Amino acid sequence: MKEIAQQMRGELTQNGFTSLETSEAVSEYMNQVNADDTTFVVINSTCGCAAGLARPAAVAVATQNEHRPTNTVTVFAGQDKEATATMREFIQQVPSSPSYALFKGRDLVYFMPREFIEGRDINDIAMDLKDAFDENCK
Amino acid sequence: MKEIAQQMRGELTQNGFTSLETSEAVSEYMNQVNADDTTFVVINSTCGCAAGLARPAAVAVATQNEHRPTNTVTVFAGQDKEATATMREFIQQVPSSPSYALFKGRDLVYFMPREFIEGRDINDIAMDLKDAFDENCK
Ligand SMILES: *SC[C@H](N)C(=O)N[C@H]1[C@@H](O[C@@H](CC(=O)O)C(=O)O)O[C@H](CO)[C@@H](O)[C@@H]1O
Ligand SMILES: *SC[C@H](N)C(=O)N[C@H]1[C@@H](O[C@@H](CC(=O)O)C(=O)O)O[C@H](CO)[C@@H](O)[C@@H]1O
Repeated sequence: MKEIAQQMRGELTQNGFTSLETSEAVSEYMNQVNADDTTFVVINSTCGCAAGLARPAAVAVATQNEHRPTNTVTVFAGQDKEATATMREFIQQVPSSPSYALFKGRDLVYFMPREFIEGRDINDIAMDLKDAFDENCK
Repeated sequence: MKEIAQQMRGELTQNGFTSLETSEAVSEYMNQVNADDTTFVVINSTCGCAAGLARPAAVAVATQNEHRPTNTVTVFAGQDKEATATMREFIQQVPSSPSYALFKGRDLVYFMPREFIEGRDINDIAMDLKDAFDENCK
């Protein structure tokens, strides 16, 4: 589980995502974003099939789309509990994992819960992310 | 699908795996391995939950175990059909994807079919790979 979680985290950090692993790191990051920037958050997970769908879609769209988020960050639900709880204070939605959140400044503009990922074709998940970035990112 | 497949391939090539994407590349690689070396093959896939389980387990064990394969390579079933068919000529097993193969020289010593991956905890998949490398790799 140790090496597995680091690989699942590495899938994101090897492709531009900043890993926020303490409550303090989340507060320091989210309370310092510029009001006009967009921040894409992947809430990672180790278990089930949904987690394996969420990582590739997020990496592919957030790094290749024309309209891309200013910032890409991740918290790891289950593994980094305090970081995940603090991020969820900014999101203010029903908690689930994996899940996606998109911010403009500190305001949530898009949220995808676990139930919209589970059992969904990876190409369709990527398409929703493309739509959300196109509507909200410069 | 284009960007998605490259991310799923990149998960392996960003962590030491050689991507073999033509029939010629597979023949040239497998027909040139040393008789005493071990070659771990990940047959990648874009679809279903099994594919998302197979990648992290393979990366974590093949790069972190004490006993590690000499060579790590991958063919992408569906995406690179000719490469996958040629690799399957060396494997000589029922075809499935995702699947794992381990060679000593050109002789198959371990095989894991899709049906042993689908619905399996990722930690248990990693454990079988650890056992197979421990038994067969220096
Ligand atoms: S996948 C099996 C897993 N133990 C689980 O039940 N996950 C659910 C759980 O996730 C939490 C982290 C964890 O892996 O335990 C979390 O998100 O904090 O709870 C959420 C919310 O109910 C579910 O979406 C997960 O499936
Ligand atoms: S996951 C849905 C997919 N279309 C599929 O049916 N995969 C099966 C298929 O895989 C081939 C590549 C592909 O994605 O089409 C392949 O491995 O060459 O066939 C194999 C063998 O029967 C199955 O193990 C896959 O689930």
